[PDB]
Amino acid sequence: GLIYGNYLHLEKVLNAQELQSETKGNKIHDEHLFIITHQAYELWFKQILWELDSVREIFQNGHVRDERNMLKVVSRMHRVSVILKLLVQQFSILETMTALDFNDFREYLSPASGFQSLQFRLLENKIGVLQNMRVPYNRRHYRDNFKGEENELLLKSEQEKTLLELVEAWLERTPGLEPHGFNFWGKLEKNITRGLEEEFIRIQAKEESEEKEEQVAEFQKQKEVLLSLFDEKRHEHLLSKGERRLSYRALQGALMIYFYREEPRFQVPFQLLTSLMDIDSLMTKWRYNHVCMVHRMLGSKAGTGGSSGYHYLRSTVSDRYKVFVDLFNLSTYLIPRHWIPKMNPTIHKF
Amino acid sequence: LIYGNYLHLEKVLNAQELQSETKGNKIHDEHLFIITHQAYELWFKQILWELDSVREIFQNGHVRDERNMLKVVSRMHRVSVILKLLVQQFSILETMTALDFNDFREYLSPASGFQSLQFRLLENKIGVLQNRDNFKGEENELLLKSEQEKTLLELVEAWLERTPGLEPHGFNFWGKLEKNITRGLEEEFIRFQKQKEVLLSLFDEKRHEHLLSKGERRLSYRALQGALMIYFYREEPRFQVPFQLLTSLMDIDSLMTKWRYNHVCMVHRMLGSKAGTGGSSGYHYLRSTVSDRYKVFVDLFNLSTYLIPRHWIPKMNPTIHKFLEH
Amino acid sequence: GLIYGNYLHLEKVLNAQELQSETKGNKIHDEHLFIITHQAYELWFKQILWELDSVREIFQNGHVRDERNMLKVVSRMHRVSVILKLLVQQFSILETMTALDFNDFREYLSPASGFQSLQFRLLENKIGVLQNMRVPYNRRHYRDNFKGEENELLLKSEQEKTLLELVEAWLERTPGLEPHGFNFWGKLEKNITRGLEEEFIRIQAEEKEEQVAEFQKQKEVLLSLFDEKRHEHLLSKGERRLSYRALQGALMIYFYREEPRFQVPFQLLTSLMDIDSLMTKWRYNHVCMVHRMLGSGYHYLRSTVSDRYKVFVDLFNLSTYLIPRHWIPKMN
Amino acid sequence: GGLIYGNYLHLEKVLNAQELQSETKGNKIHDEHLFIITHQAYELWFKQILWELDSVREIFQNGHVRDERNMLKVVSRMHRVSVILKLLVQQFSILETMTALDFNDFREYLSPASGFQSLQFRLLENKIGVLQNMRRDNFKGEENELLLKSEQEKTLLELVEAWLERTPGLEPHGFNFWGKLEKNITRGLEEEFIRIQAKEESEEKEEQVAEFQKQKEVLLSLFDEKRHEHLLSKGERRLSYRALQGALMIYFYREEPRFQVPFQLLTSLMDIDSLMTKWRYNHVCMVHRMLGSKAGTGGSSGYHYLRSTVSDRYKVFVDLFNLSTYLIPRHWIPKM
Ligand code: HEM
Ligand code: HEM
Ligand code: HEM
Ligand code: HEM
Ligand SMILES: N[C@@H](CC(=O)c1ccccc1NC=O)C(=O)O
Ligand SMILES: N[C@@H](CC(=O)c1ccccc1NC=O)C(=O)O
Ligand SMILES: N[C@@H](Cc1c[nH]c2ccccc12)C(=O)O
Ligand SMILES: N[C@@H](Cc1c[nH]c2ccccc12)C(=O)O
Ligand SMILES: N[C@@H](Cc1c[nH]c2ccccc12)C(=O)O
Ligand SMILES: N[C@@H](Cc1c[nH]c2ccccc12)C(=O)O
Ligand SMILES: N[C@@H](Cc1c[nH]c2ccccc12)C(=O)O
Ligand SMILES: N[C@@H](Cc1c[nH]c2ccccc12)C(=O)O
Repeated sequence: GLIYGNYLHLEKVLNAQELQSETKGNKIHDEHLFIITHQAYELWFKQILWELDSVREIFQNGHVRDERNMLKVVSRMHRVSVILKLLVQQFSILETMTALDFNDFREYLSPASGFQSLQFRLLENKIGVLQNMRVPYNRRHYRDNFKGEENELLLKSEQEKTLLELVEAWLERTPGLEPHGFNFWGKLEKNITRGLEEEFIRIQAKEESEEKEEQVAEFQKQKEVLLSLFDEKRHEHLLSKGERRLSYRALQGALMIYFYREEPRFQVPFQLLTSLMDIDSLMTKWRYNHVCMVHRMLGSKAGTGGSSGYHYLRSTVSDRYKVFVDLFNLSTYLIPRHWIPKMNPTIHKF
Repeated sequence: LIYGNYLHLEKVLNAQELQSETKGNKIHDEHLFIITHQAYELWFKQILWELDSVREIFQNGHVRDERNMLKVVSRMHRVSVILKLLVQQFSILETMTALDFNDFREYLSPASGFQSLQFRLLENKIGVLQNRDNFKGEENELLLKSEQEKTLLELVEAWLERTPGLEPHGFNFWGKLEKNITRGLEEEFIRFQKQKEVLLSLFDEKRHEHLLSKGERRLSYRALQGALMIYFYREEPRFQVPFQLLTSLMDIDSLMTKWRYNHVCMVHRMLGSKAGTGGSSGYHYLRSTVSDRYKVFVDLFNLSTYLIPRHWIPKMNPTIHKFLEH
Repeated sequence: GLIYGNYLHLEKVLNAQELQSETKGNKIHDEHLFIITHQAYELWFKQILWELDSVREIFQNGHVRDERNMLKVVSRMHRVSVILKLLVQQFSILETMTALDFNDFREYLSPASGFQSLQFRLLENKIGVLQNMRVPYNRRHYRDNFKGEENELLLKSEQEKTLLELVEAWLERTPGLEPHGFNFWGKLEKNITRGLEEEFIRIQAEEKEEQVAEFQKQKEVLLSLFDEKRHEHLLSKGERRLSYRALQGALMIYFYREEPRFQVPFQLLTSLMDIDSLMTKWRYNHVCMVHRMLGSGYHYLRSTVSDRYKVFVDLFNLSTYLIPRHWIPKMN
Repeated sequence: GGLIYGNYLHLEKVLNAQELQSETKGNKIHDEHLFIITHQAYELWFKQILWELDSVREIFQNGHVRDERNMLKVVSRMHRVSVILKLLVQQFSILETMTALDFNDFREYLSPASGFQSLQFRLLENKIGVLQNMRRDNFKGEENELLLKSEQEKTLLELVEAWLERTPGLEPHGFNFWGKLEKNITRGLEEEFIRIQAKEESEEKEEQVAEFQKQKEVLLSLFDEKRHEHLLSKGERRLSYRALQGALMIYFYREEPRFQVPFQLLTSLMDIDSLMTKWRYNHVCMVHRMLGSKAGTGGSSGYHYLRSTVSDRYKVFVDLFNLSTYLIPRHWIPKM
């Protein structure tokens, strides 16, 4: 029958290690580590892509409408974050390479670099990084590197529906947003307004003091910020500046899911939202762990790929790269439990 | 002798007071929040204990007897193993949702991490330079002392200045290097001006001194030479464990920073753009602590800038080769 | 106004470090590491017990009947396993202590040992480690050397309903089992009998002779599932823990995990197995460290790393009865 | 005409190596992809470990280890190996996100392949120094050849052993470590006994007498070479008597500059034994959850077989662990 090595196509996987330093005369030992590490990173990128595309597809073909599929969705998104955790740890292996030893074979790498990784870009795009999110240096050089089939795939990963878009769509349909029905946004606006009013009255009742004038201008801030939730115009504007990415209505669904997460239909949807955030944090921690290491390897030296090196990479560690940055920023609009619109028997049984 | 007593659990496990409970309605997750901070502080105390012992080994002259290097490197390596665990330990508090956090957050004000003594002592003792309003009494004293007593950076500095091979009438490392790099650049020409400007700027002692004042550089010129010496000649028996040490010093900076960052990533989910109870902008202020401003041993990182081809490095004659044996 | 140090009762937490080597006249540096390491473990044991008891109570008081509470239940159990992961990794810190240095203060410890950790014992008990299944130490019972208040506390933790019993009871009410309802078990036996017969008929059509014994073993194993007396017997030998009906609920939740009412239940079951693996991995890392430090004792430890201490063995063993997807009784 | 990332790493090979048997045989099962990637990633890291380990064997085999400027390279690489194994132990957490139920949906397509047929895992076991008694029909052709070479060539065990046998300080007319250690331990015991002969008759004194006699037998058994030879023949010890002395010398005097890095080396070798068994163990915990008591595709009983690989039988460097049986109070260590 079938055999381990053949099953895993190790004729390919373990015959894929060519040390350029060797190829050009003086074999440097640690180059082998350098090569295996990147390869393992790339096997796992492939796997993440496999999970990610499968989940995207579940949204794109409508299967997500059937809630029996949510366990699968969340399991696979959570798997993506478990893999990234491993990927963030994996840097510790390459760190057993001194900059001194790296330097003995680095010259045989130029002009290649990780910038040319097709899979990393597919992953960035499929999650939903937009070109106008990318660092100046990055949004005019990332795609200018690939051709033929590879260019085709990069193109498709920007042209096809991203995780962000697909989640946005499904978030807009979140039960309870319907004005006819539960009218979440209206109640919420009502309760926050009533809530802030009571608060102001409590503060005014206070014995005129140093601490009081503090509470007032502090209250005025919280009122300014909370009420601005309901300013759809401010949202379009923030959208246009790219400080925000989700539609206004999707954002309402997300917050619906936050406040009412313990309702049975919202439990797994809430886990999904948590996973999306986790994936963003891990993606950024990857970038950040990447930066720390490149610093020790290159110092101030420019990259083999022609970027500034340590300084360019440090600018990718930034919320401009957080695809689901909104999901984090909903914590700005957290209110006291009591203000959350109460839930009646019939929308509970729903 | 009994486990509980030995460990003084009568104290350790009776130190958990949920404010939410003290003010009427106990919120479950406050307990997690308390336990996590306590574990962190226990580990801060342990790091302080390793760190002070290493500082003392430099300051009392024992680091001069090289048989103590195994002790030094191990203890420094231990600090980094603890920090590594401390970085991972945020994963526990991340099982608290922002919502649930938001249920007891009100009872915390105005306490915050800003008032953690040990974290401050740790930063000063390593050597973060100031260029405290939260502390007073015996705590304000300790803090002053930790700013005033010699830091890990100063002690390591002194020691690095005494590195074998730097003396000009001896192996004269620094003079040869300048000769070799210069021939090397010239040779390459006949076979650039950017790295040439960059390489040669290493030999500008006064440029160095300038950046020292602005603190964009941190080690003395001499200490910098010693570090470079240990990097290049790291396989020489006397340089092996010292080189491990330099590596650890850099390990500790990355871990410190990874800590600040993991902290930031979690505070971002907890607060969004809410101000911190301690009065910082929150997310944004902590974001600014993730910069080489706080990287005490930047120089060791930045020495990677000046790496050269092996051939250029001043070959070591048997005089000094033998000098560098145990 | 509230201050960090006071809030955290740091006046206690950070004043709880007495090096016995120092108290006896020669401070040995690494005893500090030894003391801090244990205090952190115990701090996390207290947290685990805190989560663990709130969850037992959610079960014991009936709240778990309201399925809105499952997210909270599963989050806390998952959180227990996240702490346990850190605790497993935490041995790496103590592994920076050499056996030679450990040897310089070991004498000052005696007769204290980990055997005396009140919290480690409460944890074992509250999850559901059975006493009559405990490997005896020094020909005696784990509770013997505890006394007074602590002894009572352990008694209570032995007698009070454990996680295992609480989950068991909830598993017995799993929707689907009822004979006059979806009749899960009845249908399962029928579908397994049909599957096997179809399987047998195909094999008729040396490498053939393998499948025959291979089938015969599987036939015997699968059909043994519907033998309740064999179950009851293995129960009493402590080789199974869950009642027969509870088992049915667990297999119900495995097979139909994607059904929305079963999604978070399935996560919980997975968490319970997680907690079992993490406890065992904790005991193993312990063992591996002792070996290097010290060279019963190390023997008793190595003997705890076994399915004797695996409170939810039944959940692992269900994997034995996995069947092809299309044998699973369909849902109307 | 320009080195490119994908060419350099030959991803034309690495990322075209994923063929789901379930897909090949008519119904694709999503999670098989994970099973495959997980295994390929382990094998890339096995290859990397082989690479490090062979280079270190060669520094011993060709004598470069005699020149102590190379010890930093030796320890760094051995340490690198345990860093890789730490990651490989952690990597199970990824496969653990596959439920047994989903695994069950494609398991049938794997028979009769198994990890028993992992060439590299066996090469690894062998080059470290796992003995064939302390335990390959699954192999053929060139692979079977490599396997045999890995059995006959010097293992890291034998190479480390020879080097231990040359540890400075052992020589009888020199520092005479062994003779001094035996003399000092004998005096130390005699004295401590006298101290016990002083104590007033009690149940306590009797417990110290009984304790003493137990220590005394263990410590003095160290200077019994014939006992060591017997145990060696049973395979309960692996190192020669002299290598044993050399390791103890390095333990006791580890802070002496010439012994600092060697000490680090001995620690790494123990690390690597520890991590291998942790690997074997996390593998066991996972396989349990997938199979229960079902027999493996490779033909073993599965969960139950793998459990028996988790034992100091497979610890190549047991002697290094067990030397801590013979720790003595610092006063007794012969001075310099
Ligand atoms: C010695 C180790 C490493 C060095 C010196 C290094 C250096 C760099 C540099 C300088 C860049 C910026 C582009 C350039 O100027 O070349 C870069 C980008 C990149 N590298 Fe690395 N790297 C290392 C390890 C790795 C590893 C292990 C991976 C794993 C796949 C990786 C993947 C990437 C990716 C995906 C980018 C583009 C990231 C972005 O644009 O946001 N690198 N690297
Ligand atoms: C939900 C969890 C946490 C939140 C929301 C949080 C939030 C914050 C914020 C906003 C600050 C800036 C000071 C302020 O404005 O109050 C801060 C500082 C700080 N926090 Fe936390 N924190 C959390 C957990 C922790 C933990 C577990 C520790 C462990 C000891 C910690 C230690 C510190 C330290 C040492 C500082 C001073 C940081 C510096 O000066 O660089 N925090 N934290
Ligand atoms: C140098 C490290 C350690 C050594 C040498 C050691 C040694 C031992 C030994 C020999 C026993 C068996 C009972 C006895 O002979 O007294 C034991 C039991 C135990 N130790 Fe450790 N231990 C170490 C670290 C730790 C740590 C860090 C913890 C964390 C709380 C711990 C907790 C325990 C527990 C809970 C038991 C009882 C285990 C059971 O009954 O299954 N130990 N230890
Ligand atoms: C669902 C996951 C897995 C299952 C069910 C499983 C099952 C088994 C079983 C039953 C055996 C014993 C031989 C047999 O009867 O087949 C075995 C051996 C082995 N497997 Fe796994 N395995 C899994 C994952 C892995 C992974 C990820 C690796 C990494 C390369 C691996 C590598 C090995 C190796 C090297 C052996 C030989 C071990 C020895 O004999 O000491 N397995 N496996
Ligand atoms: N600064 C935090 C408050 C906080 O997290 C905290 C409160 C009391 C004791 C420790 C805390 N954590 C500090 O980093 C906040 O404003 O959310
Ligand atoms: N049986 C142990 C006792 C011990 O290690 C110990 C003593 C005090 C506190 C914790 C300890 N370790 C427990 O596992 C020994 O003989 O080393
Ligand atoms: N599943 C349904 C309803 C829905 C949309 N978004 C949701 C979020 C949570 C719960 C249910 C939903 C749909 O896709 O249209
Ligand atoms: N960009 C790296 C070189 C590099 C890192 N990873 C790579 C992978 C393949 C080729 C080159 C690289 C540098 O400038 O030093
Ligand atoms: N240990 C000696 C010599 C020394 C100083 N700095 C060093 C750095 C590396 C090696 C040796 C040294 C001393 O402290 O004076
Ligand atoms: N919630 C109901 C039904 C129930 C029991 N066990 C379950 C397991 C999974 C799903 C639902 C249930 C109860 O507590 O009785
Ligand atoms: N390096 C020398 C001396 C030596 C042998 N074993 C050692 C152990 C520790 C220190 C030195 C040695 C050799 O290999 O022959
Ligand atoms: N041995 C496993 C199957 C398996 C695990 N890992 C593999 C790698 C390749 C082929 C088969 C396998 C079983 O009995 O279920």
